[PDB]
Amino acid sequence: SWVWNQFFVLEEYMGSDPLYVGKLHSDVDKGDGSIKYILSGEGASSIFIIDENTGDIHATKRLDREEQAYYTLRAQALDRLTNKPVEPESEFVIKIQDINDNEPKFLDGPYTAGVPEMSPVGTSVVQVTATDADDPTYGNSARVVYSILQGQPYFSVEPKTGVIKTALPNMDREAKDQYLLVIQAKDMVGQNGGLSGTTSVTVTLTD
Amino acid sequence: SWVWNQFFVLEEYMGSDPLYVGKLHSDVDKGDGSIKYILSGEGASSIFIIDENTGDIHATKRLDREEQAYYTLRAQALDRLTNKPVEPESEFVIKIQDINDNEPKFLDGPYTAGVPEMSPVGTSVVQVTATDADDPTYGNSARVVYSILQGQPYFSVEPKTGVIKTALPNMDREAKDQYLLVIQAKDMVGQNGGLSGTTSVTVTLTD
Ligand SMILES: [Ca+2]
Ligand SMILES: [Ca+2]
Ligand SMILES: [Ca+2]
Ligand SMILES: [Ca+2]
Ligand SMILES: [Ca+2]
Ligand SMILES: [Ca+2]
Repeated sequence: SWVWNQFFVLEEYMGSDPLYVGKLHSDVDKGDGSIKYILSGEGASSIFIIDENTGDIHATKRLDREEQAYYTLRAQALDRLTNKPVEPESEFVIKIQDINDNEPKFLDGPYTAGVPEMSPVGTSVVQVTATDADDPTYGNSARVVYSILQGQPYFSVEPKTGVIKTALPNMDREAKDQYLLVIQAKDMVGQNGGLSGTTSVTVTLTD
Repeated sequence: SWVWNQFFVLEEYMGSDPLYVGKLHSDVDKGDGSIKYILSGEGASSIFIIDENTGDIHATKRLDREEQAYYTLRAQALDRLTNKPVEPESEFVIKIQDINDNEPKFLDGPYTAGVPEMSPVGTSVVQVTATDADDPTYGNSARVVYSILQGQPYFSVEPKTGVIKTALPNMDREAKDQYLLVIQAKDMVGQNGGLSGTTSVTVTLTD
């Protein structure tokens, strides 16, 4: 079945005029005001208000998707005289639409890892993980690309997975036993304008 | 029935970023990308574009409610592999929301009229009419109030109907047999921020 019972409103609005969310409407409504539209549920009468005559919903404050990403409300349509329902009460969702306002963050960083000296090229060393609190299903605001800022050509990193691998054969611990890498994670899939985060990786060569 | 299959776009958007309209979704969609969402109908694949994977719809150009107020489209959900439907098609509407961007106009102006001299106060002279291309069905963007800018105290105008009337008694043709009035029509029922238009009325005193 098609799912239609959802509205959205953009997060982090800084204007003074309340944002318009949408309109509750019964097709029984003849435009004569005899139906009263009533809002209940999450944020109802506080964050979200309704005009009982027109069904228009507004949001009354700046909203943060990363605080709560959506709200589940209920809609009623009552006859003004009798207060009896003209429609069955229905749930509906108000979705908080994402903007890219969070940087990728390496929450478990910094990293340390060991790898045997003289490992073959392509040996996995460690997987680093940047988390991006934005919406991974809308645009690229939470779609991250990994890169090595400092550490090429000795190591490589898989751009989508954050797995660091050895890149040079025949590393000698006697010559150099430790490497200090800087890894970047950048959203908007690394495109210009993306937000970024970084972490350090200390790689020790083990015998 | 509750009406949930209606999206909205505010007219006359001048930003470079395409305006987000909303999201199509079938509850057959398991989030694995096996469904393709497609649009057809008014504005499809030109004015309105869709991300086939996510169902997200954007508007690609500035729209004018006074050019077209509504777009009726069809949603389909297709199997990505076979291109065959996994839902019955469903109609939906994109409503273009009004802004007050048209001023009242006296398209049949200016006016000429006669009224007998020595008439009772409140004698009808002529009815002027301003039209306003904005949306009359809600709000005051096309609801006008009439006023006389030049021509008081000799004449008055009914603020809602535009009927111009004599205001002074014992008007004497021999003393003065022609008056030139300037009439204003202002939308937002004459409130501050309303747009305005004017016309003139040449009134002759008769027997
Ligand atoms: Ca936020
Ligand atoms: Ca982000
Ligand atoms: Ca966000
Ligand atoms: Ca317009
Ligand atoms: Ca207007
Ligand atoms: Ca308009």
